[PDB]
Amino acid sequence: SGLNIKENDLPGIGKKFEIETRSHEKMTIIIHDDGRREIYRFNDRDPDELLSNISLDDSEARQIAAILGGMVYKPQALESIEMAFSDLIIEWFKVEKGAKSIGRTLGELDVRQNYDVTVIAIIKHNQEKLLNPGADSIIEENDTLVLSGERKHLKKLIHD
Amino acid sequence: SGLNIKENDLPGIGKKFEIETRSHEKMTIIIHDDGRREIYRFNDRDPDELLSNISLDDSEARQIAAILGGMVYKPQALESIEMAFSDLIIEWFKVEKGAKSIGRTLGELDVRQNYDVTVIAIIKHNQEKLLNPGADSIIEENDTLVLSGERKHLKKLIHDF
Ligand SMILES: Nc1ncnc2c1ncn2[C@@H]1O[C@@H]2COP(=O)(O)O[C@H]3[C@@H](O)[C@H](n4cnc5c(N)ncnc54)O[C@@H]3COP(=O)(O)O[C@H]2[C@H]1O
Ligand SMILES: [Ca+2]
Repeated sequence: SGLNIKENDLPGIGKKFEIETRSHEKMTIIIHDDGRREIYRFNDRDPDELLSNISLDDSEARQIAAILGGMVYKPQALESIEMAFSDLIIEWFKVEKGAKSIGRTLGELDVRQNYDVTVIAIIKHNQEKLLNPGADSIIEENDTLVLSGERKHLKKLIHD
Repeated sequence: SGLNIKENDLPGIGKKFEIETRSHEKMTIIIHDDGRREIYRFNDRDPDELLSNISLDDSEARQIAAILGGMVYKPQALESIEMAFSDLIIEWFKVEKGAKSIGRTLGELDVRQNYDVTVIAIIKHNQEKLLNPGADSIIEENDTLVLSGERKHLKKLIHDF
């Protein structure tokens, strides 16, 4: 369930992350300051044996990271997640029928000001994602809100 | 970009993404509705030859993605990026000497309202990072603002403040 990750500075070059999974599999990610990533996969039992490696530019790396991280397709069973080494909880809430928010804006609800919750995205029924909504974003039926904040504050906002 | 991506539905399982790089390297990511991911790497000249594979749970996939995506260590030389699967831009902007925004709050500057730019993080001179700042976060002398928005809007904000 829990990763082991060893990080080391590569002075003037970038950083190195050596990851070991629950499955007993090893991956090393080198991030260069110019944006290039190199990934190496090693034999579990014999880490001197390289299994595969790949180079990626900054754009490629971020696209793959968005897919892997559930930013393109979100696993349907996960309703909330908790960041490692953090209390920050991200929660996906679908506005039901007859919620008081329906038809009202982020500014009118004053979500961040009055609840300390940040709406980081809005998923429409047509499934397009609006990133960083602002005060004038209207909340509608069946829209999914992507909320970031502390659990206490999230419960409060949802309850209201 | 530089990536050929194909997405297909896997009924009762989740989704499959087949990715091919600019340099013609290929991987397949399976994303389960239960949170599990598997990643497969294949020979670029023979898609049926498996080079390696790895199995991950949701928390692991998210941590690895954050490393891969530059959210743990940022490549130092990058000043801005075109966001993945978006037309939005992310820019790192260092507030320097005599900048008129210094000592003023995001509320008072009213950045998102007036410039349609979202400050998504603030990184102080000492590399400490504040995620999703609010109206009461104060802009200070050597801060780096992590800005998100459209090209035209970013240019006006930087020019004005
Ligand atoms: N991270 C950031 N980056 C750039 N500028 C920032 C910012 N945080 C706050 N501001 C600026 O401060 C003003 C006051 O924000 P506040 O959170 O008090 O009051 C907000 C908040 O209660 C609500 N709101 C707007 N967008 C929101 C979102 N994405 N999530 C949650 N609440 C939001 O609407 C009110 C008015 O927002 P508006 O944008 O007109 O005005 C905002 C915005 O111009
Ligand atoms: Ca208000």
